Amino acid sequence: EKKPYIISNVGMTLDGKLATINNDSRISCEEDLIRVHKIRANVDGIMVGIGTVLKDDPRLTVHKIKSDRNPVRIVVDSKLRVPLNARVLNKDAKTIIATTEDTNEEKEKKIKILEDMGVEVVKCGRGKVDLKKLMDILYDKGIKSILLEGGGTLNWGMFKEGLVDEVSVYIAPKIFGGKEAPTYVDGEGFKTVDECVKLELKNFYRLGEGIVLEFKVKK
Ligand SMILES: NC(=O)c1ccc[n+]([C@@H]2O[C@H](COP(=O)([O-])OP(=O)(O)OC[C@H]3O[C@@H](n4cnc5c(N)ncnc54)[C@H](OP(=O)(O)O)[C@@H]3O)[C@@H](O)[C@H]2O)c1
Ligand SMILES: OC[C@H]1O[C@H](O[C@H]2[C@H](O)[C@@H](O)[C@H](OCCC3CCCCC3)O[C@@H]2CO)[C@H](O)[C@@H](O)[C@@H]1O
Repeated sequence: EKKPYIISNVGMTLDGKLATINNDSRISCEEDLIRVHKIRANVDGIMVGIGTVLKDDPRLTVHKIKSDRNPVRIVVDSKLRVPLNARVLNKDAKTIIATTEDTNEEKEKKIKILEDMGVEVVKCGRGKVDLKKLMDILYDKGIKSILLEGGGTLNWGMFKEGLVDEVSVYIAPKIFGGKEAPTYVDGEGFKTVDECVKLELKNFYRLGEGIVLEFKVKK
């Protein structure tokens, strides 16, 4: 054990938004979706936060590219708010819901239902999910590479703990605006430049009407 290699990918507007204030996220073009799916096809797991599941109900599977098998889907959900009918819980792939060790009668029942549906539930942390410990658990399961799709709040959590290895960002040629709109990285935020995350621009190229930037995280 140690922890998986983590790639953070996202599609954002020039002003760093992941969606409008009304959750409209038609940012990535077709070319970018193909690129993303190729990445999905090459990792052991895809990780996303409950916030994204609630707002977008994604499948998190390889569907617009030749697919053999799908990577494990991981959802960070502290209070187990994942809707019982969320697509991320369908049978297209294996799914793991990472929640906290906190408990109540209703939560335990929900866990039983999820397990009955073939969904695995991992308890890890108090108050909020302990990402570092979760990485150990996922590594022991054989998941050595994970595509982190976010969104904003989870990304903060991952970057704060320095668990991200590399970053790929697709920047769309548009501007959304909005102090309330979700950005690539939200959460608390670093107080000074000294403690912020450092990166190294490794590669970049246009894709469709936008551009892709690839960075390596300087740990
Ligand atoms: N354009 C893209 O590529 C892209 C990709 C992904 C998402 N998005 C967008 O991002 C938007 C906003 O997402 P969001 O920020 O509200 O949700 P999020 O970033 O996916 O985070 C969801 C939840 O994870 C939970 N969590 C549990 N433990 C955590 C920890 N240790 N660190 C951080 N989070 C933890 C938090 O709630 P609890 O404590 O209740 O569990 C948090 O609200 C979504 O609406 C979606 O449209 C865009
Ligand atoms: O564990 C999940 C369930 O939680 C509640 O069940 C109550 C249930 O409705 C309620 O009747 C029960 O208390 C029963 C009455 C007490 C009175 C004091 C002596 C012991 C028996 O307490 C349960 C919780 O411990 C909710 O009422 C249920 O809807 C929910 O499914």
